[PDB]
Amino acid sequence: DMLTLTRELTQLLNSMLTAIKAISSAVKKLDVLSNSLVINMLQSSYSTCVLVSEENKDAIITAKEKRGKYVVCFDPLDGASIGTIFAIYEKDALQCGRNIVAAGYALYGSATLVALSTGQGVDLFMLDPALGEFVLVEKDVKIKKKGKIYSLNEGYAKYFDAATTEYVQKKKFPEDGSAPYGARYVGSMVADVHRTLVYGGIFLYPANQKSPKGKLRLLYECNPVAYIIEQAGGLATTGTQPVLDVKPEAIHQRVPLILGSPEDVQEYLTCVQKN
Amino acid sequence: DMLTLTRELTQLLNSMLTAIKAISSAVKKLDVLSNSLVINMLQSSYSTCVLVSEENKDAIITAKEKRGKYVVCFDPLDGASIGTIFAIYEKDALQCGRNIVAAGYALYGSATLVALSTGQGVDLFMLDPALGEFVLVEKDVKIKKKGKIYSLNEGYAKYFDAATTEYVQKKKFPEDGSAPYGARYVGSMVADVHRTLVYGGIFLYPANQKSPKGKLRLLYECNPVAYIIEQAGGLATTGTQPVLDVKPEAIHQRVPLILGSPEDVQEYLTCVQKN
Amino acid sequence: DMLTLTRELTQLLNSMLTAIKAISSAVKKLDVLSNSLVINMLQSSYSTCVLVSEENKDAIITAKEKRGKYVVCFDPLDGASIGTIFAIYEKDALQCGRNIVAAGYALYGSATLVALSTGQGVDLFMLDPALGEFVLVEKDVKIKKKGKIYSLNEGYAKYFDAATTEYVQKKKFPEDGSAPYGARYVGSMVADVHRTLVYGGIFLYPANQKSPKGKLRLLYECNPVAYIIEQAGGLATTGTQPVLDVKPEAIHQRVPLILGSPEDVQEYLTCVQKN
Amino acid sequence: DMLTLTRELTQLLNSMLTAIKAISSAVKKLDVLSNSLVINMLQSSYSTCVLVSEENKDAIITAKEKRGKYVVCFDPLDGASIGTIFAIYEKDALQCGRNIVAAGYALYGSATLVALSTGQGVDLFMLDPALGEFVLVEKDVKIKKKGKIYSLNEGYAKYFDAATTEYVQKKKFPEDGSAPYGARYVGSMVADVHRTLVYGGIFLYPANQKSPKGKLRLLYECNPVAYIIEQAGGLATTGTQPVLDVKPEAIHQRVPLILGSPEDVQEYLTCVQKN
Ligand SMILES: O=P(O)(O)OC[C@H]1O[C@](O)(COP(=O)(O)O)[C@@H](O)[C@@H]1O
Ligand SMILES: O=P(O)(O)OC[C@H]1O[C@](O)(COP(=O)(O)O)[C@@H](O)[C@@H]1O
Ligand SMILES: O=P(O)(O)OC[C@H]1O[C@](O)(COP(=O)(O)O)[C@@H](O)[C@@H]1O
Ligand SMILES: O=P(O)(O)OC[C@H]1O[C@](O)(COP(=O)(O)O)[C@@H](O)[C@@H]1O
Repeated sequence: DMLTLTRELTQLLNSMLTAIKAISSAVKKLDVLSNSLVINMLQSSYSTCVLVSEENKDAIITAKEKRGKYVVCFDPLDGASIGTIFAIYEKDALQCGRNIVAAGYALYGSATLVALSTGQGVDLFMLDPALGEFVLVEKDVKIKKKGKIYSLNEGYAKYFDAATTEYVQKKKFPEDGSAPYGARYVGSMVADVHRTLVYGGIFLYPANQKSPKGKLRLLYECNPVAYIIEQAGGLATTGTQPVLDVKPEAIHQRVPLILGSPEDVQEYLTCVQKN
Repeated sequence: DMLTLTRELTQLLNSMLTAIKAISSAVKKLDVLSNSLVINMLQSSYSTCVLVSEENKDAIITAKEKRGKYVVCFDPLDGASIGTIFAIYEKDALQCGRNIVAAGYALYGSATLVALSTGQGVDLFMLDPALGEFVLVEKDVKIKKKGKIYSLNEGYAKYFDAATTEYVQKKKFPEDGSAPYGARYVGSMVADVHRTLVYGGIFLYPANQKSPKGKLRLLYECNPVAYIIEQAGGLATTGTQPVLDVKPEAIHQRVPLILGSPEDVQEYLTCVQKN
Repeated sequence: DMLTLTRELTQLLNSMLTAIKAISSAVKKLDVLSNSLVINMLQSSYSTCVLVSEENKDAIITAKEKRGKYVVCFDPLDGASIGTIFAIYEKDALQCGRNIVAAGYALYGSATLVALSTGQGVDLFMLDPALGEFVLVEKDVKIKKKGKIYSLNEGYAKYFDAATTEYVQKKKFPEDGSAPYGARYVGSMVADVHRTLVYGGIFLYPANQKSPKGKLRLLYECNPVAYIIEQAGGLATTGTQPVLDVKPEAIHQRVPLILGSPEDVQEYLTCVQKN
Repeated sequence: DMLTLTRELTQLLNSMLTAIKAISSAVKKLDVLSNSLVINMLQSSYSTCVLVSEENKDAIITAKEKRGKYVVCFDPLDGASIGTIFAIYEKDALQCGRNIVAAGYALYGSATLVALSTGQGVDLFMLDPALGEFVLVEKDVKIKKKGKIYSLNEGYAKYFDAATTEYVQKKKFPEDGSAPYGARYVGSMVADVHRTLVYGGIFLYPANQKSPKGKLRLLYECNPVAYIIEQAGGLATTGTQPVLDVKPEAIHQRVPLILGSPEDVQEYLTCVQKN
């Protein structure tokens, strides 16, 4: 019942974590609050030059007094089961996801949880609010090759393209005498993606008739989780190419998102190719 | 930035709340732990004679030393977004839901939340862990007449009966030029029911081919939430009769559960009648 | 086991309280940290023009962008049993204590406690960290007419003046067949003063040979607690005049402090007069 | 900003710690509450046969169902700055302190702190309430050879024996041109002893005219802290022999307590010998 504790890009990550700490205890003026917490704590790290936020139309240039080498694209507050999303890399904020040096998300649940990766796999952390610090609870998290959960808003079935319609059909009526997958959809991305990571399976927000480029945002929603998910041995596709290979044409560009267990995503891609 | 605090069946409810407090900070040996916490704190209130638990095969008779007039059926730990469910009333534990004097649930999220009702509407509470007490955050909660969210596991589509198949079809393809409903399904009952209460709409765990009597348990899952939901102006049906009117034929009896906004549930019932 | 919560100078006090909240969870770079927390949260209230801090040589003038009518003298971190002290009123910071509109202290113990007064008695509050707000636990706190505790550093006995020597002698060897007083001295002012308020008795940091003007600071140590203590029905003297009547001749001026139950302080004054 | 955690007598200590956890968040029916928390958690460890409590007249024999090899003498709640004290070893509870296998105290401050020793020095712990576990913050704590603080209730000066009178005189008026010691006396033993450990110096509750055997209790006040203090390189005497060498003649026997920096206690003993 007794324990011991053991401990510029590093600088940046500690500040993002501190903002996540702050955001956590504060959990729509809340959107505003959490937004400025990130902006300001990020701008005190002396390691940023350009920030991209889901809450600001244009990129936020760090004054040279406090300027450093990294670029941070974030969604300060996404969605209980609310989240924060970020990736570290105005032209400097339009890099494809493959240039990501670091990224992660926090999920504000019964406990505040952080998935983090700097290119050598994914680590899961838990905010110890008493200590005011993040505790490692799992190293190098790896996703199942194949799961049994599919996760999308089926209320858009009327707007689905053929591939999505087909893939969902295969999940409910496997033509191979196997059990249908279970369905789960919280409707908060961080929460659905995090379940997908630890339990396995697939999460989709594809293009549909009413959102032809999907809903979720490339720079600070899709690219970050795609990075996390791939570092855990999964896949993240738009349906036509890996999310991390999209070349951003605007900082609030949307893309389709399909990610998860690699064999599930590969099954989806098969449905797309064969139309 | 300053506040003032203001304050036998009552006895029973404080003990259930205390167990919920304990359960909350402890959040599969966890199932065992939470179970005994309820049993023992309930048996110290000197107000129970018969307990029914999701974790115990048979009813748990209170010794006469500590015996009182009420009967408690509970699910100590259901399912982040885990919950606890209870209703207050061995033959003494097989009453139909209409004899309920009190019931509620807790949802262990970013905050621990309790929906409670003693027959005069529903009150929402928040556990103040610092104070170690529950704070009123909303009185007489009322559900929307009609919502725009439907919530069920569609991975069972292959096992759905005709009415369910039909109703889900109507939600995606409204034949009235209205928008399709949105879908949400966390897969934890307390979490799905609680969303249904505050946002409106409908939650279904109907009978299907593989679970012909549904999955959820009458005494300490379905009856409790049916009570909460009706006290908030909603409906809770098995498809053929109000949940609270089922006459229990066994303490772990299952029933179908459809509940929520009354006009949504009434639409469902229409689909059942007309088959 | 259930509760309800009920709710420009007001603005200023909420910000001081917020800084006390922040200081509380952060509890010598700590001195620096707590200092800036007060300064900055006070300067965001748009209600200050001049701040005086124990940590800054000179007064801190609020820019006109954020300027308001009140002056705040504070000790951000005094001294477990650490505290924060403040009074609300550069010439504008050299007012005698009688111009005080509001003052108080926080004591960071097992719980964070605030004694507060705006001229109509003293109220005691407890920081509810979960709620992030201060809860009233006692209104109009009144001190005993006479106590049985005396509190000073007797390790300075060799430096005491005659009156102090005499008074301490009378406490140990009452010449009236009454019990000697008990002694208590934590060595943190907020902690010793707070005990004096709730239990009664007397607290002394008189002049001595090595500190001829006493040790404690008039503007943000002595004046504040003198205000609190008098609003609770006590006295606060330098030995020659009420603390709140001293005319400040410098912002870090020291004065002797004797305060507490009025009959105890009056006994002390008798010892001074008769030398 | 990220951390990793690393982990029958052992059994007993974890349960004592758990009770300290419980006691901590509950911080005179409080005396009663904390008492039963210790008794019951100690009796669930299956490692005790005889308990001695400050709150129970007679020793508390563990039923054989749950009987083990160790004996625990404790003060569940002593005295903010409240504490809990215990030593591990009815005849089985009257052993001299030298048979102690383990002992410690908790101090319930701004943080809950535990000093612990099992014969190989003293370790300091901090309760991490979030983790619900105790974190090591300092290993093998060692006390100063000599301090500059003396700590006793001088309101008993009229009842002091000659040695105490003399020693206190030497502290205020050093006959060697050295500074007088500072005085500190919180009046809660755990708090005064803990300050003595980390800052150095001496703490006294000697015999006086009105308490000829001192006030503090041998089995669960004096023996425990004497053990802690000696394991940190200090001394603990009654004035005539080491506390840990007293042979208990009753389970609520009192003894004088003088402890702290060894050279300070040795100075005191000199004053006793030479009368
Ligand atoms: O209700 P829908 O259409 O299923 O969309 C839910 C999605 O929208 C989101 O709330 C994101 O919206 P934003 O892009 O505005 O931040 C995600 O968290 C979630 O996956
Ligand atoms: O995965 P499914 O089949 O959708 O079922 C999920 C349901 O099962 C539950 O976990 C209840 O299961 P239990 O009856 O064993 O407690 C509910 O919380 C939830 O609504
Ligand atoms: O050790 P001493 O001389 O008794 O002084 C203790 C006093 O000094 C203080 O720590 C204040 O010191 P500062 O004036 O530097 O803030 C008080 O809290 C306390 O009453
Ligand atoms: O007021 P006094 O006479 O100085 O005594 C204070 C002492 O009494 C105590 O409160 C202990 O009393 P108990 O023996 O009844 O537990 C100690 O914590 C403290 O050191």
